[PDB]
Amino acid sequence: NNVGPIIRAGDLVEPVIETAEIDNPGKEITVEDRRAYVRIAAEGELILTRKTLEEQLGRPFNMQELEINLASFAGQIQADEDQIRFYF
Repeated sequence: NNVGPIIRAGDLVEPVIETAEIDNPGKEITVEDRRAYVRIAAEGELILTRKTLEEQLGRPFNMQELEINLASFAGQIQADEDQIRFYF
């Protein structure tokens, strides 16, 4: 039921956690830090938008950069230039 990105450890992780919080109002976010990588999860669906991620980074951002840094993920994906949606 839990879905979301598994990201390689590094400087992108914290703005993605923040994005998961901002872009999924009213949902519990779980973060499992496995050191080399981090799983971020919500129940049912997890959305990360380009606009919010770009704001949390403080510099220009395109969804391609997040996608290349996904080591893995849970759920199904719908994605475009504006957001990615992980969903059951």
